[PDB]
Amino acid sequence: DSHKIALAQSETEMRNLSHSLAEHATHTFQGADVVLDDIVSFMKWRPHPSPVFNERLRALADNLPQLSDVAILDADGQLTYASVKPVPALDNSDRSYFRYHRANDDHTLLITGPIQSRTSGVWVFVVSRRLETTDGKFFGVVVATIESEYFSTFYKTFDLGPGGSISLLHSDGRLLIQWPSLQTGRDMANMVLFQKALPRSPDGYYLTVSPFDGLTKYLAYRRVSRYPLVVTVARTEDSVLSG
Repeated sequence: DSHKIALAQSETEMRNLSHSLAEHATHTFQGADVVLDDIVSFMKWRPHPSPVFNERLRALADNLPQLSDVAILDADGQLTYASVKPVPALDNSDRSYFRYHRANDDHTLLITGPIQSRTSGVWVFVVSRRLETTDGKFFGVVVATIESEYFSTFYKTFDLGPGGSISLLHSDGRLLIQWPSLQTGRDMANMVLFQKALPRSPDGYYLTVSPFDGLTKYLAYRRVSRYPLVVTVARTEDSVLSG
């Protein structure tokens, strides 16, 4: 079959494409990790900068295309600095990421979402790091909002036919972004991807039904190296229809 050779190369392109998408995720989060880390350090020996720092944060944010904004919370969960202004110095100690860093001494970029951003009102995912004093006791929290448009914009650069689709998901089924629908936040754990494929392995290729448009397509997926994320690429196969 001609149709067989062509399906095999298509599977090959999909499997590579998933590999590229996974790295892009890795590199993008890494980028962000590095920046939050500059901040862990500043805070460490500057543990009370002046209102100038808000400008520094605003500069920093406008320079990371993947982070919409950045903020600091002190050791009581109170927002002390931000790239936004005015600066909403509210109490956010209820927030899970805050609770998590206060309880655990570790350096993981934490990914949390979806939540309704206390700086912009938009439903977003967010990334965060524990602040520490030179003694390394808890000192609060840098959090930054993941700019989801950064991913969808990259995702649309790919020629996938009508029906083409890319998603970025959390290892646990939470959807961070999906192209072209633009959905985000929803819980996709019932997908086959999470019920059977990921438990069996960490990619990667099979036939399935899109939950976004109901179409049948081949899907390739791959765990994102170094963060609990998964990427998926899908395309309708092609036929006829109708009747």
